[PDB]
Amino acid sequence: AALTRDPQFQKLQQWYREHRSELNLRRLFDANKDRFNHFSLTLNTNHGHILVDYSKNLVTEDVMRMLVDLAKSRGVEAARERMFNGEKINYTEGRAVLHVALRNRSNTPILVDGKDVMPEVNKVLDKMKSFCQRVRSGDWKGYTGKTITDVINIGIGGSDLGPLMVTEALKPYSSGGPRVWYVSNIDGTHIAKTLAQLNPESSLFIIASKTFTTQETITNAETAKEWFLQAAKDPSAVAKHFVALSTNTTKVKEFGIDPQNMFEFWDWVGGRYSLWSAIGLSIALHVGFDNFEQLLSGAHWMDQHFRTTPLEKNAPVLLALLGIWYINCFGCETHAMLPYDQYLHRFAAYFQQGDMESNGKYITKSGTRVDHQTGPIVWGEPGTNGQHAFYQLIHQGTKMIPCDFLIPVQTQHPIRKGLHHKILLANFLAQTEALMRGKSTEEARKELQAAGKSPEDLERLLPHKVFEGNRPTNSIVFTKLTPFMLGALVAMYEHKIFVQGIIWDINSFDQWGVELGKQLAKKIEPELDGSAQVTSHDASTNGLINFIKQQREAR
Amino acid sequence: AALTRDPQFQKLQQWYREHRSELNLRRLFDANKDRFNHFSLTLNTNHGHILVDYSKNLVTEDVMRMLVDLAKSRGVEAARERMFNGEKINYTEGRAVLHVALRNRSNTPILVDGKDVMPEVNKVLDKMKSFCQRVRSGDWKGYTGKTITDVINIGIGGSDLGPLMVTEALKPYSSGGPRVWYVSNIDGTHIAKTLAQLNPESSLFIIASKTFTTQETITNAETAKEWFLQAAKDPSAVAKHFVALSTNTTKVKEFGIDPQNMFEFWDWVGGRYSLWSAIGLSIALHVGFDNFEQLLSGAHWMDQHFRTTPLEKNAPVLLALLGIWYINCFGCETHAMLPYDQYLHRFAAYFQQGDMESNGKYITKSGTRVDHQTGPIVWGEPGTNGQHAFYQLIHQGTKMIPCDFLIPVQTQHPIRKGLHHKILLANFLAQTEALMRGKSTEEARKELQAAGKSPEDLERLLPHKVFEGNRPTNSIVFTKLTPFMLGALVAMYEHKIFVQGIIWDINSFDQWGVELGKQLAKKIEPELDGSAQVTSHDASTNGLINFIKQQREAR
Ligand SMILES: O=C(O)[C@@H](O)[C@H](O)[C@H](O)COP(=O)(O)O
Ligand SMILES: O=C(O)[C@@H](O)[C@H](O)[C@H](O)COP(=O)(O)O
Repeated sequence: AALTRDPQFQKLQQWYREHRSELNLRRLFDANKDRFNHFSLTLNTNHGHILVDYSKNLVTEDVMRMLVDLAKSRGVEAARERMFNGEKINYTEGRAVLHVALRNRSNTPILVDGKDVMPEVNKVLDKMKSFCQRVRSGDWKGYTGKTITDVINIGIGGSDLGPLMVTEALKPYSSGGPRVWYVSNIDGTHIAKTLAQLNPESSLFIIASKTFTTQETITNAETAKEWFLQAAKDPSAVAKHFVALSTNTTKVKEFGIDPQNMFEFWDWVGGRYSLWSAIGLSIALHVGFDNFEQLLSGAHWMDQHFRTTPLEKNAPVLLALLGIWYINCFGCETHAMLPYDQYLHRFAAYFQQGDMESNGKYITKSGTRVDHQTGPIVWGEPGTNGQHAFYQLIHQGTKMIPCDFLIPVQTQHPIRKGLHHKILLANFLAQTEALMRGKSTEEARKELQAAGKSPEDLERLLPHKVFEGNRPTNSIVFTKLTPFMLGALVAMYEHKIFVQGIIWDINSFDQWGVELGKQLAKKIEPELDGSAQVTSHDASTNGLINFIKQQREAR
Repeated sequence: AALTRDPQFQKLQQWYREHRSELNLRRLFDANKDRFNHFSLTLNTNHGHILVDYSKNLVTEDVMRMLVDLAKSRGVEAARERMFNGEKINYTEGRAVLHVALRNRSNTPILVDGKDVMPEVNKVLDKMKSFCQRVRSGDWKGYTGKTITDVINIGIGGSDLGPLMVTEALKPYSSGGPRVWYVSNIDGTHIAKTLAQLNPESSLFIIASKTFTTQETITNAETAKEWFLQAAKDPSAVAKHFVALSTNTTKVKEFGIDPQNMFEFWDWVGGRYSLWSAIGLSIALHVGFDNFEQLLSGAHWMDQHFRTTPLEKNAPVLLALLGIWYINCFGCETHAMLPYDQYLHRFAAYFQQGDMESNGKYITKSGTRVDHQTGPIVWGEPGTNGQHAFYQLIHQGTKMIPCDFLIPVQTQHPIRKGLHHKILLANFLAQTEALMRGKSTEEARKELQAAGKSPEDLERLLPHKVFEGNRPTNSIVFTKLTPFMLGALVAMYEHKIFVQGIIWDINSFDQWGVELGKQLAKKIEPELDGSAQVTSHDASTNGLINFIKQQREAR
């Protein structure tokens, strides 16, 4: 693997072996008063500031330096330029990677196979703009002359999670917009529980599918259609309640949706990167089109930052580099994303797919197997809730778990003269502080004594109340969570993923494990039909199938 | 640490060192046709069967044997009996651990400090039964003579997640019940967005708090109260819309809720184990009291199974033991819980708190530090969604990730003559199959050729389409997800956690990291007030506070 062969990587690894023991946050902070100044970055977007404070990390000036040196040596700069220029850097599918073109508000020409993709990106935006206005204003009428009150996205994965995370996070901006629902799972529960609350006369279904062949989506889609036709009984009415977000025109047509109702996208738009395309129609419908444009601008701003900023102060790069430090040196398997914002309750889950699906790889550009770790397991829940649950382990377990703590300075709901937000912020600041400094035997002993504990009550209890601390975290604090800022934060991590991907020399933009999952279920499916016992697999798959069948009958 | 000193543990570890290389699922399956029979367990509860198939694990008869031997040597049996007898096994708080008494339908006497806790457990159930009937039937009227249509749980953590997970999962059983909302986070968004959709005339608030001092809950609670009094303007009306689930009577009274409106619980009920107590009132109100009783019976059944079944075929024990194998031998940091059921969309998250908060420890009963791993990082999302996102990493990453795949044989919504559920099941069966057998170079080469790929297209692509497989999983398939079965599945994992806890010699039932988080925010809080720069912390906490303040002003 390229990484391990890297001189800078080896230099980085030997230092780790030599100094890990000298990396103590308490000591690093008291020995350098400019530690926050030197290990923090500030982005003024003109639509809010973002503070990327990575000072509570197990790093010194020499590591960062080495980390940066490793970024150059691995060719992060040129690889980045390849993506922005539309070269086919998704070498296994032979595709370009241009989610950055979807939000290219500047409209500088971006070529794919010699042809500027921009005129078509904008043609689809206009189209989404025009449709959104009509639907939101009431001009667009359902089959009985009623306005749309409900918009239902049917799609799974990249055609689901993004639009879901964003509408959820931008909820406050949905005044005057129809309600949005996300049906993704093939589990009948998802479609049925949603349909039960809908009136066909005012519901609009959106079939979000790049290939338009994904089993789950097309099955949900057919069920939605049949439920709709049972009411409308007129196939011409479908053009009034069904639209498609796909790249496959023939498929859309064959399904029964009229080409005019197709909002198209391109093969260079990876699903886990598709919210900026037509796939984000649900968002535009919910919060309005201007807000959609604001979302893409924020990402556009972040793109410009990723693209022209020197590595030493490049937000996505530094975050990627700290992750490498913890992954390839400290050995941490996971990476937590803890947004202290109830509107971002799906943020971590969105990047669980974005990160893990992007960088959960073991094959390099040269086809050789990595002999190092790659993408981490990303998870998290919003603060403060997590403080009452899994933080126990982050504080007192046997795993190191790098954490990203995120939060808006301004809340959408400054109720009680800002009481709730102050408490939220205070909890936000103190966990990274505490995770950092912990609480020693003596500190715990002192307080126990003060509490009037007896020499023997104190002695048994004490060690259990001891915190070792030294647990690294990032604090990302932004002005306010508006459509613009949201777009920038998401695009920040997208690029974090990309830097780490290059450094590992893997393909961040294919997903053969997902591609395979989309073919795996074919044998089993028809074998579940009938009552015969199955015997054509391993004993486990056969044993499970036979239990399923035995249990089909029980009442 | 006790674990490492254990002869059976050492015997287990030496074998691992000697044979890990001989552990290949494909080979283990073709070399032993009774592999599913021997490495699977079946529980007939009389209200459904549960198949715990652990055959796709990296284990042989000799390991399990050793694993079981390790359970005996570590005294799992007697420690279990201690818990069921009500001894104070939460040695650091000096508390008993009797979540099993909350669902002790048998009513055999269970003593805490010599006194049977049962008469009081039942007194509170009756009380919840009586209240639920009144509220659900319409007999209980709001301050203007209207019936309750909305029940709002205010509580965080153990006083939140359980009731949330269960009502969500038992949604189909809520016919004739009021809607339920869960406000947990201090984030003003949570309370405000909920209150905006409520009419005070027909909303009932439940303040779920063991201590009744938790900052977030009491603040939400006060905000709820003020919003209610602004409408009702009569303090006597509070007795008609506010109830408490607490152990602290004085506090409840001091808050303004009338003692008759208190549903009490006890110190031996750990929050992450409290859904079976009064804390589950929301559930009983939503799905009805009989269903609540059904939930507790299922757990009661699982308790009996945990308690009287020989270790070799004890569900919780075996699951705990497989986890130890992967944690203390293979070194896996995480453990995934993948319910293929949209109703269980919070199941994994519930056990993220139950597991991690329980076993994220490093101090043993003797006060010495563990020199081995303990609780893992638990995460997951429902299937099939995950197959399109993070499975990419489980399939092709550089981490081993033990997975629990769960699913009902019978869905609550057999729409389309069972089409969706068959597809769901087929996807459920094939991922564990595929995770297991993977796809070799030759298999990928063969298919690529068949696809007419050119010698050079094939050659570059191939290695990327190669799956190494050998990724272990458990399949837990049950008859149908009813209140009863749900109760049994939850209680199964509760006991899994407990076995692993004993084996590690840690206290699964305290949570000083959470206890500490509940005190940490006091300095910061008043320092956020005002405009002065803060300088009384480390440079990071000061730098963040000062950015927060600078950004308070921006528009
Ligand atoms: O990220 C991916 O590639 C997958 O999650 C796909 O987005 C998902 O399978 C949806 O596929 P499609 O949009 O082609 O229906
Ligand atoms: O698990 C825990 O102990 C915590 O999550 C508590 O349940 C949480 O802090 C709620 O505390 P209380 O119920 O005392 O308000």
